[PDB]
Amino acid sequence: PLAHIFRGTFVHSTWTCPMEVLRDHLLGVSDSGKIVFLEEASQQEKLAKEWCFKPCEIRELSHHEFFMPGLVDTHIHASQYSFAGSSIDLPLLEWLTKYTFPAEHRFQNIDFAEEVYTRVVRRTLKNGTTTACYFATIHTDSSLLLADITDKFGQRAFVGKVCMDLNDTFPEYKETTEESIKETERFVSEMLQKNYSRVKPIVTPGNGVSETLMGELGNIAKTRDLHIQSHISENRDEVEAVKNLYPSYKNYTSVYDKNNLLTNKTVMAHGCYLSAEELNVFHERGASIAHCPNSNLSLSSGFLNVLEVLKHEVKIGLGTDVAGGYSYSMLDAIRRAVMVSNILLINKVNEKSLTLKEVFRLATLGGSQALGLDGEIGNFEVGKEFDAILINPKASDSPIDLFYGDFFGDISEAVIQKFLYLGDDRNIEEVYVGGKQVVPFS
Amino acid sequence: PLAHIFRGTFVHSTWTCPMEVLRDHLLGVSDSGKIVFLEEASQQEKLAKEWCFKPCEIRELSHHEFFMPGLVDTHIHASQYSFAGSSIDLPLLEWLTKYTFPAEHRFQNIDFAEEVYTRVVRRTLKNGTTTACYFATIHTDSSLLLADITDKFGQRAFVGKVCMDLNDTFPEYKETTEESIKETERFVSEMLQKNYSRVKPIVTPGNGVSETLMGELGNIAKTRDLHIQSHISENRDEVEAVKNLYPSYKNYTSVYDKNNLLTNKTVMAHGCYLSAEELNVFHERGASIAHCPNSNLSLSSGFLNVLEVLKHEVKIGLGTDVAGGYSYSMLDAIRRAVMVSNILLINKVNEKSLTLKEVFRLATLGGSQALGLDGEIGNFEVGKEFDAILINPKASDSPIDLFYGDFFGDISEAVIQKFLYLGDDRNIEEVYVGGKQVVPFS
Ligand SMILES: [Zn+2]
Ligand SMILES: [Zn+2]
Repeated sequence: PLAHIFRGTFVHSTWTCPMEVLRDHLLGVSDSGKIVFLEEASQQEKLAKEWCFKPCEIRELSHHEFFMPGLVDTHIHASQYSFAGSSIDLPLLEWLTKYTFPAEHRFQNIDFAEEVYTRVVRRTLKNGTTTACYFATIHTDSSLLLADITDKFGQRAFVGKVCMDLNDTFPEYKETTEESIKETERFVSEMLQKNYSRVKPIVTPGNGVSETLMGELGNIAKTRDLHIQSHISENRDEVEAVKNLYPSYKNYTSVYDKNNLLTNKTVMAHGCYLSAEELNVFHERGASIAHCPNSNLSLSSGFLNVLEVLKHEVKIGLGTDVAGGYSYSMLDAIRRAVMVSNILLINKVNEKSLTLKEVFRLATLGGSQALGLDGEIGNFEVGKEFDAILINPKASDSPIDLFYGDFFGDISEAVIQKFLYLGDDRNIEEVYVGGKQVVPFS
Repeated sequence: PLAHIFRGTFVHSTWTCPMEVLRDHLLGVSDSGKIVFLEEASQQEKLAKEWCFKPCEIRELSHHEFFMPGLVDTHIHASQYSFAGSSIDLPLLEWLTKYTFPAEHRFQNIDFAEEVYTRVVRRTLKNGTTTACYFATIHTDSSLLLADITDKFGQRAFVGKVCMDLNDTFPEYKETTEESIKETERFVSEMLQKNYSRVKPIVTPGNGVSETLMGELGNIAKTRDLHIQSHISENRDEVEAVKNLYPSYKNYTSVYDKNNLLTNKTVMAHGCYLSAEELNVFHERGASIAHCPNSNLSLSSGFLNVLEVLKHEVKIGLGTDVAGGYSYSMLDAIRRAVMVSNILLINKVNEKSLTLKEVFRLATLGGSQALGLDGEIGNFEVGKEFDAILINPKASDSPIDLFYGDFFGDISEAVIQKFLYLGDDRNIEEVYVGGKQVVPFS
């Protein structure tokens, strides 16, 4: 017995088609949350037989509505949500000392953690982020709370307790090398002990990690076969800082790679100043990049050249990087990635820029690949889990104005782009993770 | 007999202070719609005597609300709103051929015009744009319809019938030189004849303007003492195309200057490729620039160096440039202007970037000056018109989540920025133009 059968239009990406619009198709969802069939509505009779459903069980979408896959945020600091949107007109250092560290440090209080984490999980779900790869804080128990919160709301997630044994600017926010190693093993073990269906722990070296701790986190990830998340070559100062602290290493990428932290389950945020040779290394190891356009521009870090990454066959997703990037919305990330690629065209760095459709793919299929999840989610193939968002361009109080020509013909050039460019949570009517409807909230 | 007395927080700009926050102040508005007084709420007793009102005529704003000035869009094509947000992933000339020109051409149909024009005026108003400087089409009667629509809704505006006697790229959309002059004289005349309180005609040379039409449009502006608006130095190809079509002249700027189209009532959009010598002329003439950041990026045009424009003491505001820029929101224009300044910092063109507060000044007081309306609007100086927007960060379904700390102390570094970076029409509770409440709509 299928949990759902939907009739209408479906918009997703494949590896040979940035955006595929499937009009008047039927889509079935098994009791276990999987995509069971997807075919033109003409095949209704044959399917009603093959799958033993009656026509009255079909939910007919409005011709104005369309489904698309859940958005995949490959990099976001859940613990930075409370001041996201505040002044960034401040040297990075002061930003860290005034906002970031005091905020994250406050997560020793379980009630502050509960407040913020509940809020950021709700907020990102209602904006269509079905999968989120979160940075939390150095606090094991609070980070465990985040995981518990994402599972309660039904969001797919990686949750990473942060690790740092270096912090000159805010000495109170950090661990001893030994405390960090121990608390990471505890965090991972207590996560796993929970038997969560769609939340997993991830090894998360923070900004300020000694070489001994680096090697030890490497070891943890290796012996437990864990995902890894970190920041890499975000800005010129951070690049110089790592050359000084690790002078024996040829580059930032080598610091991670030689310490067991650059693996085929590794995602690395930013990458603005990676070299071509470093991208080759990423390819070989099967490590991914999380493109964080808003943050890179908002904090004047630099420009990730997404075309070069693509040329090098490096896995790549989009991220939000709350709060470095001020917006919690992957729609904003799509818009900003498009613009960053435009910037490199104007500057004659590249010969072309990325299409909205290409960035739509990165925000969904691309992100899921970067997280090693493209076998389960990312587009509407058969067997994958139903992670999807129902878009109504014409919803109550829509920020979109629609005119004759928006709803017929090549809609992939009209209403669909009007949503990506101008839509917001008002257009996101329903959200599904693993076939279960998670928005509207219960 | 005062029209409104408001008690609460006021946020605006002055020429000495990018953002001034006036907490728990009192503001009076006359029946003529002028700001009669603005003072600390302790002065309530004196002011009530001074201005003969009882204290129950005072409206107390919520503690989570503040007024700021209306936003001033110094450049927008109302006639392009119907396709705003559709594909821009094609060469510029194809975009013009496929989208821009067919859409404007359609404005021969007065119902289509009414439809589109009604929608954009309503949309911009509900997003806090209290003053808009519109491009319409070459059609005189339809442009007059726009003016009448702004007047109906209460939006302060300039309306420009477009003038082009040249169009190789889309020949169905153009005028004869002679027709363009006569129909411009008629547009100006028929609009003035309306006796509009708040809308004025603006001489609008389009892209596709002969030298003969150029000098004649100048004459019309000079003898009629009219405002002028055009595009200048938007992209590298346009700069070059101008070298060819006008080999006589030194540059893009002289072309206009020598034809009486560079005056102390002139606004010029984009200016991405204006030299320093050209900015000096702008200064001497008192000509303004409309910075259109979303457009410059969306169309991969270039970057306006706003820091250099200001150094040359050229008047400058922000524009949305629908549909070149896909967003109708001046909030988006603020966000994009900040990011363009960051790009120049990142590339080391500039040693610093603009602050949100500086860009907020541009969006209001700066834009009002570019339009020559800074004596009547733009901030909360006594005697100005009450063009204002009531902001509620905690509105129903608010895109912003607030946390303890957001609404006290230096809020100019907190909620105010959160609204500016993350807010939308849901937070804009009421809009006032000339002291008249124009939003919510009757
Ligand atoms: Zn980050
Ligand atoms: Zn324009």
